[PDB]
Amino acid sequence: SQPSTANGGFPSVVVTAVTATTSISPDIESTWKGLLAGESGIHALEDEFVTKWDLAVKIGGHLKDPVDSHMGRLDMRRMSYVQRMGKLLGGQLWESAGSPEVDPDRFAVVVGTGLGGAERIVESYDLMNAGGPRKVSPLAVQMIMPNGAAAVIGLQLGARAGVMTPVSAQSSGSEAIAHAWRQIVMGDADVAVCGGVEGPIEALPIAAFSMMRAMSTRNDEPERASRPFDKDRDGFVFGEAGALMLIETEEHAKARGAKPLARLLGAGITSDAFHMVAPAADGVRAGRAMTRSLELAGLSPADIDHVNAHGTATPIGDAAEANAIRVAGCDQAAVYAPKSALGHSIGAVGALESVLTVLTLRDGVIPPTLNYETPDPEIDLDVVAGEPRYGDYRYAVNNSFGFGGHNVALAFGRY
Amino acid sequence: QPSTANGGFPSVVVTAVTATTSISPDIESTWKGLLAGESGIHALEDEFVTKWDLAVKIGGHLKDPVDSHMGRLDMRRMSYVQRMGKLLGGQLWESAGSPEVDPDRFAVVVGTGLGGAERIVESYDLMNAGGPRKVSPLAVQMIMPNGAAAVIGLQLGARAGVMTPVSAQSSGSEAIAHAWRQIVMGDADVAVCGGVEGPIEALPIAAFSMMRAMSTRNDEPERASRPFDKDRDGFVFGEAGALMLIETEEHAKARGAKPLARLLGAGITSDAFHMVAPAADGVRAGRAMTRSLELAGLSPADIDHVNAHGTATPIGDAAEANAIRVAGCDQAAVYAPKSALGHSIGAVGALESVLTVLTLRDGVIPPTLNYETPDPEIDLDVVAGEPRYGDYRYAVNNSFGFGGHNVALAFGRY
Ligand SMILES: CCCCCCCCCCCCCCCC(=O)O[C@H](COC(=O)CCCCCCCC[C@H](C)CCCCCCCC)COP(=O)(O)O
Ligand SMILES: CCCCCCCCCCCCCCCC(=O)O[C@H](COC(=O)CCCCCCCC[C@H](C)CCCCCCCC)COP(=O)(O)O
Ligand SMILES: C=C/C(C)=C/[C@@]1(C)SC(=O)C(CCC)=C1O
Ligand SMILES: C=C/C(C)=C/[C@@]1(C)SC(=O)C(CCC)=C1O
Ligand SMILES: [K+]
Ligand SMILES: [K+]
Repeated sequence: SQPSTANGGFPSVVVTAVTATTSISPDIESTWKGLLAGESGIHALEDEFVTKWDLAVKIGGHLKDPVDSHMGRLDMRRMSYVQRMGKLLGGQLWESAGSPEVDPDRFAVVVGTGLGGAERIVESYDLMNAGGPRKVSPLAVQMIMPNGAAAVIGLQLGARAGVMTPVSAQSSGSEAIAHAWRQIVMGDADVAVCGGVEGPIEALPIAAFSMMRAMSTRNDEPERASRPFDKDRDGFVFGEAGALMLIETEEHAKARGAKPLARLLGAGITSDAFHMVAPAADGVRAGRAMTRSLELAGLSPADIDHVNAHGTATPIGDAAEANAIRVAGCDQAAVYAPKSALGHSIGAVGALESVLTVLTLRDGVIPPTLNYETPDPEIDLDVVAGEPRYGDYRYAVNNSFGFGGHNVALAFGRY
Repeated sequence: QPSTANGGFPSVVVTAVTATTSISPDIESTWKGLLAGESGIHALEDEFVTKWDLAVKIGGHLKDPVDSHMGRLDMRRMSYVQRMGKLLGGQLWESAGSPEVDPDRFAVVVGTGLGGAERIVESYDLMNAGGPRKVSPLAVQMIMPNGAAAVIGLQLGARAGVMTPVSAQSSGSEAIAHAWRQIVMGDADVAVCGGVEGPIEALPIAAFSMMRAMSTRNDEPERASRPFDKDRDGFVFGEAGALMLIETEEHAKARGAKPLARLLGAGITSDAFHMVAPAADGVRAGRAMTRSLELAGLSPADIDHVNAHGTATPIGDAAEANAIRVAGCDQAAVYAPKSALGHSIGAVGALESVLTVLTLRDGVIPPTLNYETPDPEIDLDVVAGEPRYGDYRYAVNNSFGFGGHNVALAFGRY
């Protein structure tokens, strides 16, 4: 008999605080109310760079409340953007958790990102080409390295039981929460800050993904552009975000008087070995990530009330994920695709969506998937649409997938 | 509580290794060269050195450049770390006898410091010159830092997870740690793991040397890298990449693979001290070593050998000596391979894990080069002068990284 959360072979792990910054709001509770009210964070892009380059994509969700409005003079000169976002969210989360005094030697941080401080690579490159090697900042390395945001949070909050950065492109944010769960259940930590951060919409990221022919170009109706699972979808839309949650053993939470929002029960990680940038059509390995999360949780597929889909609104992505949900035996779950409203934040998105999964369990409600108007027969899923779907949801799986063939599924439960 | 010794974790063995280094593309020749006291560190002849008059004019390029093995298409459609990952993954698999494994039980975990960053700057220049439609359609998949691990997973058919842990100079060891976790948690029976890294270039040298941590002993390049020596003056770049194949002992026995060593346990901690200096007290670094022992089921008295991260910076080696004391491992024989091979950043912990395996397999530790004046603050048994033979049974490989990351791996003789 394998250990599971249900059989007590793993310790119970609970989510005790959440924080996120999104295109709708810097306040996760206001993001959540806005989603439930059918709001979209997607807008016409007004940036100069759009007109400068005449970009084919002219839509996206910038953060409602820009990170750098909270940054001091020295932060702007000593950290890359994902580090600044990490420091902002790290401090917000800790305050939301009641600023607890925890044992630093039992406290881990696991934060994913898609790339790291890449703007400082191009900065350094230009500085050196113009003025030679002594023009490169002595801080360049530490601003650039992709583990930089996780390290800044570890330093800020004092985590001494490991600081890790898993990178798996668009599944990085969920993968980080999986590895944090593992670190606790293996006995390496009792409490962990985890999730994901990502850079803002800029011209070069738009250019590179646009050349994969991946992106929606419904520029005339920005809030209608992102249409996961809909027959008429035409690709993904960027929406900025960063998100963190605090997880800890149930015993640890109870000893300090924390009130859990949900339980994090198990995590599955698999890979397709199919193609570098398309998911396997059959959804079999993706489905097996979901199944592995259920095995570690001790659940059956019939237990799962809700799936928070990766749902990017590409034609081949959504079709693969529908197959994966069928493989896992989860296709009678109520499905939400939050990128319909919040867009795609790449290395942060799995973390944001994990936070939304937690709030669905806490509050008994799934927001409507925006723009879901014409069901697609290849996609026979129960996609929540039109108005929120209320229920006493007991268990839910959050899915995230990434270029490279990475599949991550996280199983959460109502507390 | 489970340990390897108590049977609570399955037994995991190392069954193949590959590496490319500044001494040789052939790990067995690297090893022979190390034992004979060879250095891979040379004067750098690159035009970029004189173009920028770099303060640092030494390092070790790969003896056999990755791209001498690469087709025209790969040169345009993979980043350098992807090309290195493809070359090494193919070599490792052939060395392992090209086994037919269950893909759904096979994982890949490969760390790197940065990823396909030359494609970032190239995409930036191409767009600045010609607009957004000049950026390659393959740019994202070449740039993404999971790119090398993903290339190897697709090449070899791994469907039980492809992971890229990033922890700067400890990434290559951290990859092997997480591969070990993936197998003992039951998610895989076999894994390819290790680390790749880019080559020495002008901008990397400028960025590290502006931190003031690099040796500039340009007069005597083979003498420059002096871990634990009293006169050390900073680290030296030495290119590498390394992968190993690990699998359950049951899996290896079933296919007739002869183990090279056992991978017994892994410890990961962090300092929360400074972004680019290790904690002077060595406490959390020593606890990484202690955790690898706890998971192995070993005590510090059992350890014969420590393969030190040993970068040759003044404050780095002092902190590590403290760490080895905190862990109770300071009676062990110490080797600092960066003395001969220099520092390969994201790859280096993987390379040094392969060297730890070979020490255990062959009963010998190479001499730490350039170790001439003991430093009283260090007070370690640094193997030097000639290789040291012995019946080594248990060894710890240490790796640390910017951000305060500490990774220790506990290996045993098979
Ligand atoms: C939801 C969006 C997600 C996008 C994800 C992309 C991930 C990349 C990380 C984003 C980059 C951070 C930028 C933050 C600072 C900032 O904004 O810099 C502006 C001006 O522009 C720049 O410096 C642009 C510099 C670009 C840096 C290189 C980016 C390369 C992108 C690749 C070519 C394509 C994407 C690779 C993704 C790989 C991983 C995921 C699969 C300062 O403005 P000012 O204050 O000077 O007026
Ligand atoms: C042991 C060394 C370790 C170094 C580690 C540094 C990280 C390496 C990053 C990958 C480097 C890949 C380079 C391969 C391409 C190549 O070689 O192309 C040259 C031409 O130059 C270039 O393109 C240089 C391109 C610059 C790339 C950006 C590098 C940014 C470096 C950062 C500012 C500093 C390092 C940050 C490290 C953070 C992570 C670890 C803490 C031949 O051109 P040709 O023969 O075709 O004419
Ligand atoms: C191996 C490839 C995969 C999983 C591709 C996916 C489904 S992941 C992702 O977020 C998107 C939209 C583009 C950012 C894909 O096209
Ligand atoms: C937190 C900082 C740490 C651990 C710094 C170390 C000791 S790790 C490393 O390889 C080097 C040499 C620079 C490549 C350090 O200076
Ligand atoms: K999701
Ligand atoms: K080492």
